[PDB]
Amino acid sequence: SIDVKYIGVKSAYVSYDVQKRTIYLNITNTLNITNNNYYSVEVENITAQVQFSKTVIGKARLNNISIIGPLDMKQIDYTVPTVIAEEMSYMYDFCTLISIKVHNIVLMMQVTVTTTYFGHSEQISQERYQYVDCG
Amino acid sequence: SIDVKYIGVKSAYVSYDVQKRTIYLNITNTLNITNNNYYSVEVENITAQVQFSKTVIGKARLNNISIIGPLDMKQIDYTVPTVIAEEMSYMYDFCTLISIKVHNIVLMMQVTVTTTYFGHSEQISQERYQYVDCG
Amino acid sequence: SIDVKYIGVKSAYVSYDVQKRTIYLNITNTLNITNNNYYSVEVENITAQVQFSKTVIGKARLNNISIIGPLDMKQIDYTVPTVIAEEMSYMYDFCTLISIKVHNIVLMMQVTVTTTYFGHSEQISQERYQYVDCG
Ligand SMILES: *[C@@H]1O[C@H](CO)[C@@H](O)[C@H](O)[C@H]1NC(C)=O
Ligand SMILES: *[C@@H]1O[C@H](CO)[C@@H](O)[C@H](O)[C@H]1NC(C)=O
Ligand SMILES: *[C@@H]1O[C@H](CO)[C@@H](O)[C@H](O)[C@H]1NC(C)=O
Ligand SMILES: *[C@@H]1O[C@H](CO)[C@@H](O)[C@H](O)[C@H]1NC(C)=O
Ligand SMILES: *[C@@H]1O[C@H](CO)[C@@H](O)[C@H](O)[C@H]1NC(C)=O
Ligand SMILES: *[C@@H]1O[C@H](CO)[C@@H](O)[C@H](O)[C@H]1NC(C)=O
Ligand SMILES: *[C@@H]1O[C@H](CO)[C@@H](O)[C@H](O)[C@H]1NC(C)=O
Ligand SMILES: *[C@@H]1O[C@H](CO)[C@@H](O)[C@H](O)[C@H]1NC(C)=O
Ligand SMILES: *[C@@H]1O[C@H](CO)[C@@H](O)[C@H](O)[C@H]1NC(C)=O
Ligand SMILES: *[C@@H]1O[C@H](CO)[C@@H](O)[C@H](O)[C@H]1NC(C)=O
Ligand SMILES: *[C@@H]1O[C@H](CO)[C@@H](O)[C@H](O)[C@H]1NC(C)=O
Ligand SMILES: *[C@@H]1O[C@H](CO)[C@@H](O)[C@H](O)[C@H]1NC(C)=O
Repeated sequence: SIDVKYIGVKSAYVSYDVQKRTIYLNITNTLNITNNNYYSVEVENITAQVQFSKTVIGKARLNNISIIGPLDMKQIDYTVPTVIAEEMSYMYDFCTLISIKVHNIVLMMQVTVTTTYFGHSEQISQERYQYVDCG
Repeated sequence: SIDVKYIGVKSAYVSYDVQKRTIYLNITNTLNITNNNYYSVEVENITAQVQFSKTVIGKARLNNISIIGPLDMKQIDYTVPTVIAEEMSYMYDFCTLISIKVHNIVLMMQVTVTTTYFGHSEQISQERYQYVDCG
Repeated sequence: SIDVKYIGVKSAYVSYDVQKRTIYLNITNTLNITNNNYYSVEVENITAQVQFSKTVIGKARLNNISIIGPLDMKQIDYTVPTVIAEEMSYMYDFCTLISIKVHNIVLMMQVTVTTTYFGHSEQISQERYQYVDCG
């Protein structure tokens, strides 16, 4: 993961952020640039060789080699009564982003209950922009 | 994952963000650029060799080699009564993005209960823009 | 993870942030640049060789070699009654981002209950921008 970037307003290799009142003139700004990037990553050469009970040559009664489980998860239990029992909102809004009593959930799961798993996984997750940009 | 980017308003390799009042003139701005990018990633050369109980040559009674389970997940249980028992909203809005009592859920799952899985998975997830841009 | 960056407003290799009132002129600004980057990372050459009970040659009764479990997680239990029992909100807002009684949850899980797992995982997670930019 080479560039996990979080630039705030903006990114740029070569920028001229000139943004208030600036009489500027007769500039030469010669720019030779050689920005080579090389990426030679994640060269897996693996030989797992994953094996159960290779050679029971004779008479070996085997039993219960791999008991995974039993198991529960019960991950998300809000259990939120919220018995206000007198609501008088009287809610005057102006140009406000306003989230009320919302349940934003992003449950991303992968590679669950898999005996074996080679190679690789990847879970990216962007989040909301939500730009009012009011007057 | 080379560029997991989150640029805020904008990205640009070579930009001129000139955005207030700026008399500018007679500029040469020569730009030689060699931006080569090379990506040589994720070269898997794997030999899993995944095997159960290769050679029971003789008389081996085998039993219960791999008991996965039993199991439950029960992931999302809101259980949200919300018995207000007197609602007088009286809700005057102006140019407001307003989420009320919404349940945004994005449940992304993959590769579940798979004995074996080679290669790779990938779960991207963008989120909402929601740009009012009011007056 | 080479650049886990968190730039605040902005990033740039070669910038000219000129943003208040500045008479500037006759500048030469010659820039020879050789910004080569090389990335030769994560070259796995592994030979796991992961194996149970290779050779029971004779008569060995085996039993319960690997009992994982039983187990629970029960991760998220809000259990939030919030019985206000007299709500008089009277909530006048001006151009305010306002989150009220919201439950932002991002549950990212991966590679769960997997006997073996080669290669690599990756969980990025961006978060919300939420730029009002009011008057
Ligand atoms: C910009 O260049 C011209 C031509 O060489 C020169 O006459 C002028 O004086 C320069 N600008 C200023 C503000 O002097
Ligand atoms: C520009 O940069 C390249 C790469 O280093 C170089 O080969 C070339 O000679 C340079 N040219 C000038 C005019 O500086
Ligand atoms: C991968 O491993 C095998 C086994 O030793 C070897 O013969 C081969 O040259 C390796 N290749 C690379 C690119 O590492
Ligand atoms: C194997 O595991 C199961 C799972 O509970 C159990 O019921 C059984 O008795 C075990 N076998 C032996 C021989 O103990
Ligand atoms: C821009 O260039 C012209 C021609 O060389 C020059 O006469 C002028 O003075 C320059 N600009 C300014 C503001 O001086
Ligand atoms: C521009 O850059 C390339 C790459 O380095 C180089 O071969 C070429 O000579 C350069 N030309 C000039 C005019 O700088
Ligand atoms: C892949 O592995 C095999 C086994 O050793 C080897 O013969 C071959 O050269 C390897 N190839 C690469 C590109 O690594
Ligand atoms: C194998 O596992 C099952 C799962 O509960 C169990 O009922 C059974 O008794 C097990 N076998 C032995 C021989 O214990
Ligand atoms: C900028 O360059 C011109 C031409 O050489 C020169 O006459 C002028 O005086 C310079 N600017 C200022 C403010 O002197
Ligand atoms: C620019 O930099 C490159 C790389 O070091 C070099 O080969 C070239 O000669 C340089 N050119 C000048 C004009 O400085
Ligand atoms: C990987 O390991 C094998 C086993 O010793 C060896 O033959 C091979 O040269 C190695 N390759 C690399 C690129 O390390
Ligand atoms: C093997 O483990 C299971 C799991 O509880 C148990 O019931 C069983 O009695 C164990 N076997 C022996 C021989 O103890």
